[PDB]
Amino acid sequence: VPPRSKLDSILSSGLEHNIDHDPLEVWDKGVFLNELLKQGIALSTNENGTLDGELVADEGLKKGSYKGTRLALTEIYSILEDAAVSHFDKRGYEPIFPVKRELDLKKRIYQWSDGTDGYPPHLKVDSKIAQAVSFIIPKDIDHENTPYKGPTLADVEKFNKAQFPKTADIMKGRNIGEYDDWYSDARFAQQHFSGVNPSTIETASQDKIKEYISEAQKQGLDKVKAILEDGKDILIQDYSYFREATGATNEQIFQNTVYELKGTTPTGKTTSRYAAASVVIFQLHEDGRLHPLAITLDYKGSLDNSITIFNRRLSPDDTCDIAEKEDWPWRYAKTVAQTADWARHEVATHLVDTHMIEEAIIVATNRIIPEGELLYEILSPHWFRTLSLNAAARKLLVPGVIARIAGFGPTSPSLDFKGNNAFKLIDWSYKNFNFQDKYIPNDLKKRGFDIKGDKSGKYKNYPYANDMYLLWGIIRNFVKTVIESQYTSDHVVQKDPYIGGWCKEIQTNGQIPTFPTITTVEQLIDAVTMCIHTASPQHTAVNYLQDYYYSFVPAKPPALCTPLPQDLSALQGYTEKDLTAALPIGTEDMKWKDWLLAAQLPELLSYYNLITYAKSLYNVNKNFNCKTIKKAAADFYSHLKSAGVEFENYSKGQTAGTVEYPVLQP
Amino acid sequence: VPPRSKLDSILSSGLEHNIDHDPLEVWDKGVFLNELLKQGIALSTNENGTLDGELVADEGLKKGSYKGTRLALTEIYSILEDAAVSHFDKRGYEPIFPVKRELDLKKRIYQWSDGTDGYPPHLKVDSKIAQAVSFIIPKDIDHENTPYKGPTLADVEKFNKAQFPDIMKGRNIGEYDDWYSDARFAQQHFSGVNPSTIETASQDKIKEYISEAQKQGLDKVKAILEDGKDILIQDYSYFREATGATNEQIFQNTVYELKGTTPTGKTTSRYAAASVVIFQLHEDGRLHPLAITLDYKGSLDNSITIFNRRLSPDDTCDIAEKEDWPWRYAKTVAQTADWARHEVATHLVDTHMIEEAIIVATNRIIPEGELLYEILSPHWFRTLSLNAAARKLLVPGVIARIAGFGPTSPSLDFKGNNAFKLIDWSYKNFNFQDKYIPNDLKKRGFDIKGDKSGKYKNYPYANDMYLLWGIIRNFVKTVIESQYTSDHVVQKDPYIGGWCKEIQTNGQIPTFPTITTVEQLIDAVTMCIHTASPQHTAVNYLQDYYYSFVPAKPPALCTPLPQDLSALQGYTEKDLTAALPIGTEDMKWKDWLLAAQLPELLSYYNLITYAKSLYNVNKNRFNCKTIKKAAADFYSHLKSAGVEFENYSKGQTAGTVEYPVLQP
Ligand SMILES: [Fe+2]
Ligand SMILES: [Fe+2]
Repeated sequence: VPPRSKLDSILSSGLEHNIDHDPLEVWDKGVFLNELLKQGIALSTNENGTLDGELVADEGLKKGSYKGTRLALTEIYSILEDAAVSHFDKRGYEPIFPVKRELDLKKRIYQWSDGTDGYPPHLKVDSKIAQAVSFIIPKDIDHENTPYKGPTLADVEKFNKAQFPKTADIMKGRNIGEYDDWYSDARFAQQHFSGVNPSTIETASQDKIKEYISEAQKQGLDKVKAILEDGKDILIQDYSYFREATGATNEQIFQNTVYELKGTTPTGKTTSRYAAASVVIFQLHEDGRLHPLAITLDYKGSLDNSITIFNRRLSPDDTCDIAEKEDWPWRYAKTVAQTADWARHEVATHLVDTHMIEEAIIVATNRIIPEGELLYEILSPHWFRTLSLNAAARKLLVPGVIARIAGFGPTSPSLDFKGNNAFKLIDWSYKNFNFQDKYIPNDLKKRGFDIKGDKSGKYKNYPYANDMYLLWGIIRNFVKTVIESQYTSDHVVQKDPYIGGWCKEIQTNGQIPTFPTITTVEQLIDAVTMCIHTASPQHTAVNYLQDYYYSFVPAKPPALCTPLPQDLSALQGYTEKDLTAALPIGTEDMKWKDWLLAAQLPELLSYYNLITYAKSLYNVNKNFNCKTIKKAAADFYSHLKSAGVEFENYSKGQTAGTVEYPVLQP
Repeated sequence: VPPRSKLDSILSSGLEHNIDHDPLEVWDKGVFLNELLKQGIALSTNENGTLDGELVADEGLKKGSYKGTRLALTEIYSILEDAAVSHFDKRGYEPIFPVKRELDLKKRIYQWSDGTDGYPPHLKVDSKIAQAVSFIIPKDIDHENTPYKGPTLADVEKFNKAQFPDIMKGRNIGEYDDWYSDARFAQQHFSGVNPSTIETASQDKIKEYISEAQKQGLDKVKAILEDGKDILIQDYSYFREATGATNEQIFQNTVYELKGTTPTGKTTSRYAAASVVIFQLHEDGRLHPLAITLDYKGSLDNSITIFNRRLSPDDTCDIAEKEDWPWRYAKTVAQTADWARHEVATHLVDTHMIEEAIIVATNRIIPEGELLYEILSPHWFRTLSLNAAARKLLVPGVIARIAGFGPTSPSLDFKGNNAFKLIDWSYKNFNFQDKYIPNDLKKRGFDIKGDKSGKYKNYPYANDMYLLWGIIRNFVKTVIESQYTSDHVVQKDPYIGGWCKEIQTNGQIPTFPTITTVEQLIDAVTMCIHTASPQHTAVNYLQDYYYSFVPAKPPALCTPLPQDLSALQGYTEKDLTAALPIGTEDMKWKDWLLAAQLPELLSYYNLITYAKSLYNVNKNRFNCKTIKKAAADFYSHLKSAGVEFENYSKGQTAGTVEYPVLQP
């Protein structure tokens, strides 16, 4: 059977393989650049070939697929980050090829933004893009075989499960929908210990516990009152600050009216979205199961002014005639407290507390500390291509996406970047960051977690805490060794020319007054440790599981699609139809779009580990004191790997069925 | 045991894990940017902060490790390609974010180089770097537990095998104990990195060899050649003509060692030959070598020629293949020949540089909208920026270095350097139409269409490409017709005439067709894809496997050719090992590093994904639906052909190494 035939019998015959059975996983960048040109999603230019400032196409795309558009955003956003990298190379903000530059020059390159943009103090950069990403998202899409179709929970649950691959990176493949009881008190609350935002829960202030005891009396629950009065390890996740941050009064309601645009000027058609300044009360039991006791939907100064609901179950083992799955008021209350934990996570805990706090310290360090010095050499490796990425996020993620799907507004789009709430929240979260308080060891004390001395194993279900305590120590231990090699006494630090003006540059221009004025060896070691902790394990801790928790929207949605129930009465009268009405499920209210973005957001952000750092730092110092450095590395390398085992134990050590925390694994 | 203890019991206790047991596989880019700065391998700048044109450090690195330096080159070269990409973005040669630009503008951006650089016609770009890569390569390295230490074949063979853990990717030809064997040497001309240049032997040569065979006194070999049943040839004799060297000269490269800039006076010498090989393809399909002319100087009267003791795959001799040191040497020489021809002509010119020209022509001539531009430009993603980093480094910094052409390394005069003269010659004697697969196979003398004898069973490149070429042409056919239904349309098409012209003139590819027919367009467009993907892949995918075990395919000799035939036959293992880059002396450690490094540099994007992608954009409300079909058939045709490829891999005679190269 010669090649002559072999070719013909393949051309002649009907297709043996159906292209539709094989789903498109990643783009031919060349094909996709043709399509962005074909569709006029490109920069327009004059005769002389200089930029207009407008795009080629006047209007966006008409029809598309969820599947297809999800991919098209992933890609356009990658291309945008490539652009950002190539730019910061040209502007020399982050040069690709190395270049020696004297401090005196780097002050003229690394210059602060002025707040014009509506963001905190970040590197200056020498809306128009946000247009292009809208143009990618069609007017309307084919709703058949999408993950939001429903129109009921069971329907989207069935779809969600179907998308998982056949027989930590395996975890990556799926989401929380894998668990049938994702909605459960147990799994809802464990998200506050081992989720994407496990660092903001704290012990409940007497002042609040009083408020709730007082509210519990009024609703008539002697059981709940007794528990709170006893007050055995009552915890809190308090989003009440949202109002204070946005400057909204107790009589206002968080809302975002989404104006639909035909190219530039709106159609007059609008969608509305609602977020609440929720509050949650938990109890941590002797066995270590964290359990929710109360949710204030939206907190407006007091619980007299607020809609508050208490759990029917007062214990992990407590049983009620109504099953968790059918308790629609509670399930709603929990869905609200997830829209709260979405904003706090995505805005404060990720974007500010790791990315923007960082960018400031980087600018300070680049302006103040010369490329030679020890500090610069142990820090700058952890800041590889951070500035260029942070930019693509300023010019897109917040305005184009976080501002869109979130229930803050007051309007989408908003020309006024100031006066927009999201930005006011970014601004507030930035100012009320506390550099020294988010040193792990302090963090755990302030919030009320005896991780040091507890042998009771009530913290068995809090692996973030147990992992970070351990890991923080190992990083501090590495930092300690290295810093001493030059800073043997508090004098050396005090006479060091750069450290004084460095601590200053940050506290002033960086607007991080909580950053220490370092004099001691201890103070330097902590600050340097924090910077790495922030640049790696923390970013990782609050970014690695982002898809898993957020991609199944009904488990953690970004904002509500129905105004809050007007009072408690209403709330208790809620049914499945009320809960589904609040979610972005079905065709109406342009809910298809929110689902796409809300689920897309992780993939945008999920786009460089410690072991490789150590290995690399060792393999250069094999030739301050470079040998002491080398040791630091080869111990650090070991300490991590040995701690890596201890991490996987805390993951197993959680009570029956409690999902893994595999996040800080080498 | 609380976390308090768990931390203590890790700090307190002796380290459970020794960092030295875990070798460094990949760099923290941040650490490595600090080290390149620390070591002054960086661009220097004045008070005013503009570039000098010199680097910070005056001198290079003192000591390093083969392992460590191999990695440090891999990385610095990656950083260099990133730089090139970011630059072509700034200069808008290849913009990262899309931008509509009118043809009239693209003529002002996409402009031809002038030959100053010593290279053929390529995009203009708005030594200094080659300095930085030298600075990475130390003065001398620790020779202990390196793959060149030896000091004998068995020694480096034992090391080579030890390093083995996409599975194929893990290892190299050393996996086979009889890598040196007639069988495996010759199969490299059918299923190696250069399987497209072997051809049927001209009567004029077969006469020459019959004549030489008579003189040496081998009635056996004479009878075989006179009978002349499927005699093939791999003829490198053109090297002299290309470099313009006379039959009285010897190819040599005197490598001057530098202390930063000005040389130390210390030199190494390297020698290449314009070899010729004669094979016979047997009924069963085993290709078998019969003769090697070490270096061909006008005739075999002037040249050292050697005939194989074995006149057949099954033929046996009292001396084993493994101990036949003259033959093994002769074969090692004919590999230095196939190294130059491969790395220079078959890869760098025939795929990368021919391409760059057509890209420039297409960008200058055809507007971004047009059908041609849309089906072509996807196959040229980030090609121009990469091609640049190669001009500014691979040739001068590496190919020119390890190759035995010179005449000097480094050479200020880019012209007058032989490598460049060979690039130049290979470029001019390319034939766009003749390297259409179907023609290629006919000219060279391969009835792949009609042969049912299965003598071509051991030539999977041929059988795979014939099949694949057809499937690509079939896809191209469908798409082109959707706009070009008749030869008229093509003839009146404004751009095609001036496009074919732009190439034949400015691109210096006169062999590129003046297209009038539908057939002519379809072939040209097919060739461009064939060249941009399966061909580049065919002659680049196995580069590590064949080249990384240097004694199997070394880039140049480290001993002058034996003076005459007498000498050659008097060769022993010690002569063969003397020619290779093994041991400490003659700075042979360095050649091994680069020669083995070269693949990994070029190793830095398949058809299925193309099809899938082209389908998933043309699924919406020329004709886009006909396009979409073309895609969803092409998608299938590939996958179905993908099976047929793996059959030809199995279909090779016992033990003949796989050809897995065109696998989706
Ligand atoms: Fe991030
Ligand atoms: Fe290549």
